[PDB]
Amino acid sequence: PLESQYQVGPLLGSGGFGSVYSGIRVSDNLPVAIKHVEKDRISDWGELPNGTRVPMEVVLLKKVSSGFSGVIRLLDWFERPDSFVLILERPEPVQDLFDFITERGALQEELARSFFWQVLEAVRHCHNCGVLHRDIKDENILIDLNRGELKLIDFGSGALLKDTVYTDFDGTRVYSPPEWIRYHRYHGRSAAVWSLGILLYDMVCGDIPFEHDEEIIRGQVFFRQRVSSECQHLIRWCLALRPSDRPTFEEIQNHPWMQDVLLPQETAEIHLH
Ligand SMILES: c1cncc(-c2nc3ccccc3[nH]2)c1
Repeated sequence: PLESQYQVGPLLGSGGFGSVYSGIRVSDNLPVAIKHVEKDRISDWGELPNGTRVPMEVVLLKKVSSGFSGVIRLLDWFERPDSFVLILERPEPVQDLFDFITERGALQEELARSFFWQVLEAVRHCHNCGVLHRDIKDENILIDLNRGELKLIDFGSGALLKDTVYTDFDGTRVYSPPEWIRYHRYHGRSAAVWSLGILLYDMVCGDIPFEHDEEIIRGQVFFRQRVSSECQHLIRWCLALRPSDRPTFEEIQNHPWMQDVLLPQETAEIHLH
């Protein structure tokens, strides 16, 4: 069983998402993360291609868990009487982007460009797989420090991607768009672009741009750090008040600020090693 298959290490974190432990798969010593989610705390349920009742998080992880290393892979899952247990891949050494920015401050634009580009490729992979993450933020991005590769984590607030309006949201409010704050309605892709604008500002400024609902609604972007005109333009574009005024993923990646991105290995060599 699960208890014999894995060696439980220390607690990595806990919160709204449940409890995550560091672990090692006993068969090949593979580093893993073991996430426990209480059944009474799971509101969104779904079903696998076969039809088993599992948390939506398990459905979304299976839809995205393949070759591409930009999303944390689900290796296995187990059902207990009062909880679900998820076995996830674990990079080592690792640091989440929130801890990284907290320690190092505002990122050099070359580093933010490499990181932001990788988040964009990871989000495009999710959307291509029919998955909307809904909680893109620094805390949900892991940095594989040796490879300079970023990985999206925590699909616990996610949903299947659709072209119609969403009227439910349980992600992070300070990353949520003005249409959600004002109308409790949003479309998946343009809400994801707004959160990406919040994240890019966070990378280049060292903190998020808005704290209160009133600021999100006003959408006036003030730069507290020295940021290039091209980067400021891209941020202000992702943070357009009208969802239809926001760039598509293609327009973000074709933006002049996004040109000449470093490869992840070059990024680790210059900025992380
Ligand atoms: C919050 C919510 N859901 C999952 C996590 C999570 N997954 C991980 C995978 C590897 C290492 C650390 C990890 N932390 C954190």
